[PDB]
Amino acid sequence: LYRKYIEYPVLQKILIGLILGAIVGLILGHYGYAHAVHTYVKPFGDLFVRLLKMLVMPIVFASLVVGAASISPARLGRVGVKIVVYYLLTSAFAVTLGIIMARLFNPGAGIHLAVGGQQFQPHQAPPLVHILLDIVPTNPFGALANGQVLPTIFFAIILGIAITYLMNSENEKVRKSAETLLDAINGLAEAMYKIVNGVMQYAPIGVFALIAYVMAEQGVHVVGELAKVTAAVYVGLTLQILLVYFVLLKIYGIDPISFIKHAKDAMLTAFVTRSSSGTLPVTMRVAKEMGISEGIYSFTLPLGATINMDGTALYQGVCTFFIANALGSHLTVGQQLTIVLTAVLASIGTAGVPGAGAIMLAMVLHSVGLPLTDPNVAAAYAMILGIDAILDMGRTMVNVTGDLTGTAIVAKTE
Repeated sequence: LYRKYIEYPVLQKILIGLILGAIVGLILGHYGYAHAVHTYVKPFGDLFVRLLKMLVMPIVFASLVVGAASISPARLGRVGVKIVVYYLLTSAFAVTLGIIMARLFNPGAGIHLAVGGQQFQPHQAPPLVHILLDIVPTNPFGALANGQVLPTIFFAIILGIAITYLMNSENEKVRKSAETLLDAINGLAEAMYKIVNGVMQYAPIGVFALIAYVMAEQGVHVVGELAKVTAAVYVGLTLQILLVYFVLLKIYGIDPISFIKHAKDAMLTAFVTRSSSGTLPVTMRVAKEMGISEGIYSFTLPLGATINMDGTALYQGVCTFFIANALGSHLTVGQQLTIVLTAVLASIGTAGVPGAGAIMLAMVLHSVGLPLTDPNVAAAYAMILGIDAILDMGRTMVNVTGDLTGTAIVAKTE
């Protein structure tokens, strides 16, 4: 009965769906019915993911415009600098943890692989100059038309600042025009939040299908060295959330366990969707219910979804460690690690692409000098691809958790 289903708490529904989907997907993958899953159960998950993508651009644009108009530029710049510093600190912690856990688990140590089979088109990290320029869109409508949250963020910020400057003008009609535009945008944002509530009510079905498909496809592949890689990555995410995020929340006076009861929706939606940008409407909704101001979270969360290096730090460290050992070259000489990190940071250019995990890894390996055309690199990269989605699940989870933690910290500071 529909009324009973809706009346049942969403959090309980989400957990039940996630667990049941995990179990069913694992069973079907073990018994070899993965194709049946990918054919009949997978589409339901994509519907939820597609709904979240649909809400991504409108909600981000409207909420950021409203928040920028609501707060002065001086506060917005301070918030941006603070959240950038927070992301740098958390990224340092995340790379430390990634190195530590990769060394602890020693994945792919001396396990030879067969050359041949699947071979991939190499990938190269976008040039830094191009990425910086793309922050300014040549066409704001085009940026809204096709993804590109980052230039949308810039246009939203400048439009909000212009609107708030206009509202302080001396021409009555100009004030009326600015107020009407801001009210229309605010109405759009609130409508997006209501649609987020509806999509969240639908989510239990979507989360179930997503996790079921992911499990059936790849959880059977989590065995041997790959199992070590997955364990290292997930232990890294847990240590991040427990040492960096929780300690930061406590040091800034935000209770973590109470913060989890709020971030649960964002964390699990990020987990299943495997895309921080895609799950943004839920994360922004969570920040709103947290009481965080519009001008702060509406800027930090969309920004973090593209520059949060916490998840990609652990993923890249652990995987690149696995690739090295798999090739047999235990040595990744010194500054080559710094090259990896710098190329990773430039990998924000692939934000929102479905293959976030593998693509970034391909770019990082190419930057190191291990292009995927190398047959030995091809086998290890294919191995990682065998569990890409499972790793990306947790990567997105930690990324969104860190985005919410930084947003909460900045909101408390301001």
